Amino acid sequence: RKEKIIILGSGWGGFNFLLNIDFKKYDVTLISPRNYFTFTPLLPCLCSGTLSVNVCTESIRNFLRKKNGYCGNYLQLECTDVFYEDKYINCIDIENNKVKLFYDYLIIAVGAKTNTFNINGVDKYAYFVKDIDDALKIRKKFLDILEKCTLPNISNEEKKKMLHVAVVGGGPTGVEVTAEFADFINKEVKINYKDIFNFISISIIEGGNNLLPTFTQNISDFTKENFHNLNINVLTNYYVIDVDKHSFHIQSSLNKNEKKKLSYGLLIWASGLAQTTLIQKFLKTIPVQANNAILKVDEKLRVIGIPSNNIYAIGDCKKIQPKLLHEHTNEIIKILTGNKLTSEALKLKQSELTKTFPQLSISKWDYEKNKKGEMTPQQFHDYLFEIDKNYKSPTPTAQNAKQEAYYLSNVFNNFIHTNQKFNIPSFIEKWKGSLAYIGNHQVVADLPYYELKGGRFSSTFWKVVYIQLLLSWKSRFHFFIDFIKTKWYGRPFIK
Amino acid sequence: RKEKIIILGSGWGGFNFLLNIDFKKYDVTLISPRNYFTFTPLLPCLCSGTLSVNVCTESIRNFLRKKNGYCGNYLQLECTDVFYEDKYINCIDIENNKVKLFYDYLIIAVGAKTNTFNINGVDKYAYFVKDIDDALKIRKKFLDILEKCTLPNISNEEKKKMLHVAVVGGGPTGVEVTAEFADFINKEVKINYKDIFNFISISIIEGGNNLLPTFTQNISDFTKENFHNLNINVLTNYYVIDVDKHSFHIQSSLNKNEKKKLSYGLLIWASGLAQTTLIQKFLKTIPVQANNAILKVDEKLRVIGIPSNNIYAIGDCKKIQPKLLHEHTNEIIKILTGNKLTSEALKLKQSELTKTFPQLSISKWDYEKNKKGEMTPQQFHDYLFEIDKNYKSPTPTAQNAKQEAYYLSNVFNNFIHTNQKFNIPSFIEKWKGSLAYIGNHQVVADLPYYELKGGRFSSTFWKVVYIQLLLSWKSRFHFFIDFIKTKWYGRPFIK
Ligand SMILES: Cc1cc2nc3c(=O)[nH]c(=O)nc-3n(C[C@H](O)[C@H](O)[C@H](O)COP(=O)(O)OP(=O)(O)OC[C@H]3O[C@@H](n4cnc5c(N)ncnc54)[C@H](O)[C@@H]3O)c2cc1C
Ligand SMILES: Cc1cc2nc3c(=O)[nH]c(=O)nc-3n(C[C@H](O)[C@H](O)[C@H](O)COP(=O)(O)OP(=O)(O)OC[C@H]3O[C@@H](n4cnc5c(N)ncnc54)[C@H](O)[C@@H]3O)c2cc1C
Ligand SMILES: Cc1c(-c2ccc(Cc3ccc(OC(F)(F)F)cc3)cc2)[nH]c2cccc(F)c2c1=O
Ligand SMILES: Cc1c(-c2ccc(Cc3ccc(OC(F)(F)F)cc3)cc2)[nH]c2cccc(F)c2c1=O
Ligand SMILES: Cc1c(-c2ccc(Cc3ccc(OC(F)(F)F)cc3)cc2)[nH]c2cccc(F)c2c1=O
Ligand SMILES: Cc1c(-c2ccc(Cc3ccc(OC(F)(F)F)cc3)cc2)[nH]c2cccc(F)c2c1=O
Ligand SMILES: COCCOCCOCCOc1ccc(C(C)(C)CC(C)(C)C)cc1
Ligand SMILES: COCCOCCOCCOc1ccc(C(C)(C)CC(C)(C)C)cc1
Ligand SMILES: COCCOCCOCCOc1ccc(C(C)(C)CC(C)(C)C)cc1
Ligand SMILES: COCCOCCOCCOc1ccc(C(C)(C)CC(C)(C)C)cc1
Ligand SMILES: [Mg+2]
Ligand SMILES: [Mg+2]
Ligand SMILES: [Mg+2]
Ligand SMILES: [Mg+2]
Ligand SMILES: [Mg+2]
Ligand SMILES: [Mg+2]
Ligand SMILES: [Mg+2]
Ligand SMILES: [Mg+2]
Repeated sequence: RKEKIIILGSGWGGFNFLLNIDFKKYDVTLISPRNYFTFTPLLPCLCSGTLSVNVCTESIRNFLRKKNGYCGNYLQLECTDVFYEDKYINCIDIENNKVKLFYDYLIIAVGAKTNTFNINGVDKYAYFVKDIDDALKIRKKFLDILEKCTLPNISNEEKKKMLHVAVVGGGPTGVEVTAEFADFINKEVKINYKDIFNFISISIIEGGNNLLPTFTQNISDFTKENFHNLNINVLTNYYVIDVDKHSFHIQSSLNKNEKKKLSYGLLIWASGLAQTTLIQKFLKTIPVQANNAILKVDEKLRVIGIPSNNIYAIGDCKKIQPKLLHEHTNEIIKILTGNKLTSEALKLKQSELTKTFPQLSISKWDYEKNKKGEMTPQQFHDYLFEIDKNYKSPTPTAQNAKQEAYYLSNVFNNFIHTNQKFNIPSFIEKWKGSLAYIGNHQVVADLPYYELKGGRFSSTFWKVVYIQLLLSWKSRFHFFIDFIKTKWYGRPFIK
Repeated sequence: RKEKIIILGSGWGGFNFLLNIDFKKYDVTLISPRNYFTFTPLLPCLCSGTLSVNVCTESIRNFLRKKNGYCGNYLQLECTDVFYEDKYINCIDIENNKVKLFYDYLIIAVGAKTNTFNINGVDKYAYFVKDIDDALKIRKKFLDILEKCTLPNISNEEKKKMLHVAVVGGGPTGVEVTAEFADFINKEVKINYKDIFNFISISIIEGGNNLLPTFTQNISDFTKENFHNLNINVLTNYYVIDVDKHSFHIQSSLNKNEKKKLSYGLLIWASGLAQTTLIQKFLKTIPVQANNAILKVDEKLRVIGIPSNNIYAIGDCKKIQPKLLHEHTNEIIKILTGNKLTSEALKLKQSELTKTFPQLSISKWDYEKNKKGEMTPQQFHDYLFEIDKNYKSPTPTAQNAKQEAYYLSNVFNNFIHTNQKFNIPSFIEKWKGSLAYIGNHQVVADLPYYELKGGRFSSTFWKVVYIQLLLSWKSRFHFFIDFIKTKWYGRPFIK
């Protein structure tokens, strides 16, 4: 008669929650239509065949039996509805049979889905890069085109059109997918398809001026330079406005009147999140959240507007709306001991108060750039209000989904139904840095305190980092073997 | 201006011909809708996940550039018609575009296709085991059923029906597929799906009394016994007469009035060859062969009824009809040493005459069991006629397709258009033995001079043999890694 936790989703949030939740203390069931976890950062490597599926996945059932002897459960179902008042969910199986399941706690970790921005033709003609199947269909399509263009029944003009790969999105995924194809094209493809090599082209399309815009400006410049040197067409300051079967249209970001029509053989849509239908439907059943576009949780990751406080959400499907500083001005004033309401006084209690208000974190509020002398209570109120307003929810990353999962599973293991049940601290994420592979052995990294901008050892750095991020020795084994395989025998052409 | 050889098929015949044909001497194009070679003997290992696709395939384009600097070509096309008088073929691409190609020599190696014996429902409901895609669909279906039966919305009786795997055919493929699933079920499946393990069953269905009927009787008995000990249902002396969506019917071979209806979740059809449509159509355009069921070639592998003798066929798509001894009686009599026509006299010239008549081979004619005293010329004629009649074409195996490919490519390299062009010997195959994996570490082997019947080292023997039969170091690399992988981390569930 253990308390029942249902986890929705087998992704970065759901799977890492499963990995850490105590199966002895709780009865845990994970529910997802996907019976494996996907190591998403390595998906671009799958498009070119640099790494294989064994590196990029984990089967959920392999992690249901922990060392202590207590077990979790897994069900291959898609959740369609949540009924928070009666504490059950409705699911369907692959045959649309309905399943009803009761819970004591619900962890919503259903992620997000691809977003076409309703641009005509994108869903019909473009390839997304969101999961294992996506990457493999992309790889297979490219391989198919190479074989098709080796046939005698096609002209050089038609080849140039068919062998043009266009990647839409200048963020890390678009960049890495482009880099991986450029390497593949320049190495194995050049060797095995020498007669059509010269007709192959790649373009990357990005609305802003910078590839990798969330990295540093020096990294962006170096990335565009590396792409130029690789003869990739860098179409920064352009965005897609229409997609047809054999061509698409782009629009200048600098001149609204300038458009271009481009022929293509493979169109890859590397960008865009939208909310799952489950989340859209769930929102409308919570009065307080009825017209939200995204699920809001509080600073403890509890879904807002649930009287029972027994539904949580983590990862890409949620945004945090923390307890407001300015609704607790007087309490905070008393807490301040340096009696003189200054920003420095507040910062002096920031260790204690961040346990309640994550927006006070030095990672969330720049105290040095927002210093304030002595304030009246009303002015202090207004200041707290600015800190509230400034709070940024965790970015939609694997990094944050993983940290939230560990935080929350630890809360269930060591705080809930124990004498620390009222000492639960708020969630505050830690940025660990970002990495990107940008072609021809060059890796860039934007880390706390370091930037990496290519060089002979940058690819070594990437391997050292990722082998430690993999979640099993099996995957690490494959990670190592795949690089040996690729070095000695090259990328595979089997499709 | 080099002479053009077109090879049809990328299989055991076609690919091994490609591996050995001199690209300097000829202009070689291989044509096949499959741009990889399939190492068919390891396909059962793929069904259970014991080995991966990288062990079982070779990409054709990897072998087009030989060390000399001379190259072959490959085109992804399906051949639809041969026009032997005008020395060209018609092909289609994957989009049904027609391609016309001329040749100086044509090597037909298109193999065979699956045969349902027109039994109602097998093409609709059964899974075949002939190529990479077949094996993977079988694996995926089995994995899908396991997940479906873990759902709460299904009774135990429905589970027993759904988790029944039936394999039709008691030859090596059927036996090996059954053994691989039995191992998978008893190991990884038992561990990951403990709650439904007890509902899983496997049956193998075979018309004759023996599993592995082409092996020795001791091997057949040991195999049936090993299957019993693994609680596999061995349905020898039964054959399938009808297949429906959820059940099939079998018929006793020993009592025509006894039938049984059996429920099943996965039905695997491991047996049956039929001729390709291409061969069926080609036959009707050759007057002398117009009503044949299979393509006949002479002792030098030349298709019969082609005035230009420039079409050859090898592998499963052909049968050899050698030059008849009895149509050359007087010539043979003169060749014989002494004046007395005895079977021993014939056997004394058997080395020389076997270069012309493969049916005189000691591997084809038992001289000791057909000893003959002094014969009159007419009696000798009748004796020769018996040898002609006794000749058996090479069995449809990878071993024979490979040997035919090496024989014929060597004929092109070293006999055709050289001063040995009239010293071309007939094709005579060499039996090297057979191997089968029969479950729970047990390997059997029927070899010249040895039989292997399981034991601790039989699996080691299997590995030693197969790693030497693989056609590249890449595949051998994967062969070794896969066994390490499977030992340390188990077979994968990713699908
Ligand atoms: C190509 C690519 C590269 C990336 N690289 C990085 C990187 O380098 N660094 C980084 O920090 N982040 C990276 N990310 C981001 C990271 O993948 C996401 O932020 C992360 O997936 C979020 O985790 P999640 O658990 O919220 O969603 P997901 O990991 O997507 O998991 C969602 C799960 O919910 C399941 N699900 C969906 N609907 C339902 C339903 N109705 N009922 C039950 N289950 C359902 C899905 O099958 C899936 O298992 C990358 C993403 C992509 C696509
Ligand atoms: C599961 C399994 C296990 C086996 N195990 C063994 C074993 O242990 N030992 C053994 O000796 N034999 C074994 N065999 C038999 C062996 O696979 C066959 O005898 C062998 O494949 C015959 O070689 P082939 O070249 O004639 O045909 P295949 O190897 O089948 O090749 C035929 C090729 O022709 C291509 N093709 C088909 N139609 C056309 C067309 N119209 N135009 C152009 N190309 C075309 C096909 O795509 C294929 O590439 C096994 C077979 C199977 C199915
Ligand atoms: C091995 C291999 C494959 C692969 C595996 C299995 C198949 C199965 C398959 C399915 C259908 C087929 O019918 C048809 F002929 F139609 F394609 C053929 C094969 C195809 C490709 N992908 C990879 C993808 C990324 C990186 C990799 F390292 C690999 C890799 O190393
Ligand atoms: C090594 C290396 C490679 C790689 C693979 C193929 C090539 C092929 C290639 C590219 C450019 C070429 O023109 C030339 F070399 F002339 F510049 C020629 C071949 C180059 C690099 N990918 C990686 C991808 C991700 C993470 C990594 F750690 C690596 C990595 O460590
Ligand atoms: C790794 C791996 C796989 C495998 C590879 C790629 C996929 C790709 C895939 C395609 C579609 C998907 O969407 C869906 F989930 F819907 F199926 C998911 C994955 C699936 C399985 N087969 C194997 C088969 C035999 C032996 C093996 F060792 C493997 C193996 O080691
Ligand atoms: C080793 C080995 C195996 C193998 C794989 C899994 C098991 C799992 C297993 C099966 C039955 C079990 O209950 C019992 F032990 F009772 F039999 C327990 C585990 C057993 C053998 N297949 C092979 C397949 C082909 C070629 C080979 F060379 C091997 C081989 O060398
Ligand atoms: C785990 O979340 C998945 C997100 O993957 C993003 C890749 O970014 C990696 C940067 O984060 C780090 C930081 C430090 C490290 C350690 C300390 C483990 C490795 C080291 C020594 C290379 C810095 C690893 C990864
Ligand atoms: C069962 O748990 C597996 C998941 O482990 C999660 C934490 O892993 C962090 C450490 O991971 C590694 C990975 C590789 C290595 C090796 C041995 C390859 C050495 C290295 C990374 C220093 C080069 C060391 C530690
Ligand atoms: C030639 O490839 C055709 C496919 O054959 C697959 C079945 O193999 C059956 C075994 O026949 C052989 C072939 C070679 C060998 C060698 C000589 C390579 C192995 C050895 C040294 C262990 C006896 C043994 C048995
Ligand atoms: C480029 O060559 C690839 C094709 O090779 C065909 C001929 O191969 C026959 C010998 O093959 C092997 C395979 C493995 C080995 C090793 C080194 C693994 C030793 C072994 C088989 C004795 C265990 C030796 C010879
Ligand atoms: Mg998740
Ligand atoms: Mg995931
Ligand atoms: Mg998501
Ligand atoms: Mg989520
Ligand atoms: Mg062939
Ligand atoms: Mg083959
Ligand atoms: Mg065949
Ligand atoms: Mg053939």
